[PDB]
Amino acid sequence: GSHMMIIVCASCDAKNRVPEEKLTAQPSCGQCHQPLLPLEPIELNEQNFSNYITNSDLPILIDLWAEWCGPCKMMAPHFAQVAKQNPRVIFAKINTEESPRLSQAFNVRSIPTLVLMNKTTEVARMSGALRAPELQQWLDQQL
Ligand SMILES: [Zn+2]
Ligand SMILES: [Zn+2]
Repeated sequence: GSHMMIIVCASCDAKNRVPEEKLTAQPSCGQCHQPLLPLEPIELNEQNFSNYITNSDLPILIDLWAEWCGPCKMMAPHFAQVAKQNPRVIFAKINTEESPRLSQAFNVRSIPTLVLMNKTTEVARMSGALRAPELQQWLDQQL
């Protein structure tokens, strides 16, 4: 076998079977041709979340945020920078106002809250803004 890894497309929901050795090449979805591994934060919402989290093989670090949240805006560039540094981790964002049932299901209090998921299980979480080096260190400690 080709060490197939299930990479979900957040845009059309397709469960792409991607050879492990091809992940570094950042391929596009076989159905809709959107990027599968942009090394940028992807948008999850109530209409793509369950399919994405349930079927993904790679860990997913989720930033629960809102547009009016100052600490979220402080964190956003650091979250995007760390996303570029971890090609085998999906970085995702959930807007708590757009997706209130997801925010409630994650038991969010203050934002930003980051939740690390792996194969449907919550591995770890943290809250509050962090700079990129500290965020990378936290991620490495959990994985
Ligand atoms: Zn392998
Ligand atoms: Zn697609």
